[PDB]
Amino acid sequence: GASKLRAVLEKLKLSRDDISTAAGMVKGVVDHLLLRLKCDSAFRGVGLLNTGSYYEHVKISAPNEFDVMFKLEVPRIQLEEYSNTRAYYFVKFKRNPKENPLSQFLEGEILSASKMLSKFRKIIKEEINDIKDTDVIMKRKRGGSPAVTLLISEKISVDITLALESKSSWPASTQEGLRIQNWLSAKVRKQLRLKPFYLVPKHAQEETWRLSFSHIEKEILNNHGKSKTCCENKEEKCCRKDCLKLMKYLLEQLKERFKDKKHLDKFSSYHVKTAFFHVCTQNPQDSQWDRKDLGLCFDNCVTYFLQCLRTEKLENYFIPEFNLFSSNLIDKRSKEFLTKQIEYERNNEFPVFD
Ligand SMILES: Cn1nc(-c2ccc(F)cc2)cc1C(=O)O
Ligand SMILES: [Zn+2]
Repeated sequence: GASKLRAVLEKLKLSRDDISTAAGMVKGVVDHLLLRLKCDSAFRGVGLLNTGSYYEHVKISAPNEFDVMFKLEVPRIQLEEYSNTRAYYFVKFKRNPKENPLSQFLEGEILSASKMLSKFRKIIKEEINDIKDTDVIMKRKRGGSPAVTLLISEKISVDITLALESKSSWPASTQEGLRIQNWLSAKVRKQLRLKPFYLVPKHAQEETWRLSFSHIEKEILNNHGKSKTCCENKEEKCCRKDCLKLMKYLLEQLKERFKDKKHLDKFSSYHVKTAFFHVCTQNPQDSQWDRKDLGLCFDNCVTYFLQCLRTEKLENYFIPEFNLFSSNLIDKRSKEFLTKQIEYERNNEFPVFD
């Protein structure tokens, strides 16, 4: 029951905690990019999102794949929702010193993502060659975010996303989102909602940006209990983080198994992570997440995610009217394929964790 799950969580811990020079190679490459980008008119205010975090792993089993975010403070930003999408926006400016650092990317009153990504990719291309230390090659694929993919030596890949940062109130599409009031409290919601938000270049091909709150997600996960003391007693933690890891590895393993088929290509840890936050709101009490009940708690997540694929509904945790499971985003057959693969996993004591 929880035996296989515990063994899985223990191997994942050991693979994550093991000694590697990977993060060292990555830190040096990034610090180098940042110092080059800073002596440029457009990117003088560029910085790492979380200062101290380079080893940010989206994949729970990939210790050689890194995900880094470079944020750029955009003061006096004006947002205009694109085509009732709730999550995609045009970036405009209120403007007084109109010859602003980003004026070079303006296509009318509109901030071009394409023009900003071009300049950014170019400066990064210029710094990659100038490196005499390690073997770094700039892999380019169709995608606004991650803007860049670097490959340091073998297996060490780094995804770089450029993100605009806004320190203004969150867009109206978020007003009913982050329903943590009965779990984390109403005062925690007000405090997180006073924090900045990020816009990443992304299409739903227009010059649009997608809202990003992964820094709020990171804060929640490190202070996730109804009680302020949750997991401070290491002998009696809750199994919240474990259930999330297991949901991520389940999907990772199913994607690896069916990589030749194209059916699971559109699913990502983001879908499984969002579903897990919806189960947190559903089950707000720390007693609903006992370390002893790992198996049952994991089943609660599996069943809820399964309900989501079947009903074709998975709301974005921050933007309630953004449906991650819409038929225009992911077609029914792909969803039915995932439901079938997950149902087989549950009914065969998750063979993907063998
Ligand atoms: C599949 N997906 N959707 C998002 C998303 C992010 C912000 C939004 F407002 C809406 C959607 C991120 C991912 C991912 O990481 O795959
Ligand atoms: Zn806890």
